[PDB]
Amino acid sequence: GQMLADPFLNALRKEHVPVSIYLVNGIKLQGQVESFDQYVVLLRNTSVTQMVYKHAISTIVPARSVNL
Amino acid sequence: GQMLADPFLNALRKEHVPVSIYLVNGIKLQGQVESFDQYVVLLRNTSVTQMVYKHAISTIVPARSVNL
Amino acid sequence: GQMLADPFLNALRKEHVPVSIYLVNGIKLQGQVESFDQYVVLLRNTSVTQMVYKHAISTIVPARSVNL
Amino acid sequence: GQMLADPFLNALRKEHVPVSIYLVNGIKLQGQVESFDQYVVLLRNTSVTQMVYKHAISTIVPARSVNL
Amino acid sequence: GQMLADPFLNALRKEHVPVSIYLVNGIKLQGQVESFDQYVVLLRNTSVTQMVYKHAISTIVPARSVNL
Amino acid sequence: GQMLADPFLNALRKEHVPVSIYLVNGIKLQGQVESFDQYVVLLRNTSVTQMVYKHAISTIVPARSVNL
Repeated sequence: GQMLADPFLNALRKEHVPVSIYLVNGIKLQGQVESFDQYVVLLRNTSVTQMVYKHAISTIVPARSVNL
Repeated sequence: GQMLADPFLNALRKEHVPVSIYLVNGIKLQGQVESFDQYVVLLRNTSVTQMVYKHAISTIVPARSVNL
Repeated sequence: GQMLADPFLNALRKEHVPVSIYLVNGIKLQGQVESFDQYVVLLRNTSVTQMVYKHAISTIVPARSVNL
Repeated sequence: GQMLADPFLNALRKEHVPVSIYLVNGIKLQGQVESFDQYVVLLRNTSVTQMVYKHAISTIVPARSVNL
Repeated sequence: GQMLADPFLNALRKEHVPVSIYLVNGIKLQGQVESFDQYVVLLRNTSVTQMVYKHAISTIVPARSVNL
Repeated sequence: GQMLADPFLNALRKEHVPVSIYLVNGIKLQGQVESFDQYVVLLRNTSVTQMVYKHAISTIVPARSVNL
């Protein structure tokens, strides 16, 4: 397929679906997808919005499926 | 050879073959290949469809060979 | 979205917000974002300014959110 | 040198030389090189043909040298 | 910012400042920056000059800050 | 600097200098640099010539410095 990663993150962002982001070092982050660009995902939890590099993400697991 | 990765994922997707996706952090994911694009594989199990970055995949092991 | 990583690092740099930079090897660095370019972030603490490769950064966690 | 990786994998493929493929997570795969493209190696053992991403391969060790 | 990584390594090289280079596998190298190019840093210690791939470097920590 | 990685590997290859190649998974390989291309280094020891992906190499340590 073509051009699927952005619709997936946009659906999560617009529907406010909580996610778990598993990083290549074994860190698991949880929060809301606030925004993203070519390189990063901005992930907000109750404390702060942090900047996650896509190159370090292995998988993004939503709390429920988003229908693209 | 040339242009083999997409036929392999497409065969898995169309034939509904279960896979194991081994990630660079040692996580093993199991499910169905729902879709893919240049950067990601959408992997569905009984809970959710998650977005897996190809850069984090080491190997994809089908439950049976697909014949391309 | 588009062109978000540079506004985020610039806000941190200009507002002097302390950060934690988590690296893919499990090192956590703390300090101030002094500068950055296409490839690196220069991170200053009380000892020195060190050069961090973006490819090795998983997430940058500010002490407080920056509003872009 | 120039253009050596494809002759090496092609020699292994055509001569049916068993290989060990060491991945960046510490997995060692064994089998035959069935095919490859810009991004992947298809590796067959007695069970299945699996798709290995080149980005995850550290070294490919043949059972004997191939003479290119 | 723009074009900062080369001035940083050049300052270290010209001023003979000792560095610690932390690699993604957890190796820490120490020595002098002898030279660098698009892909590598040549790092000299009392034994030898070794070739370090930038893709494997997480952070370069000078013994003192260099002023660019 | 510019265009240093190839002169370094070529000097090792032509002078038959033994090397240690440290990989991102912690494997250390030893042998002779037989050849290289844009993506790989062919490393020969007494058993076989193996194909090492540059993306997986952290540092190459010669038994003695090569003078470029």
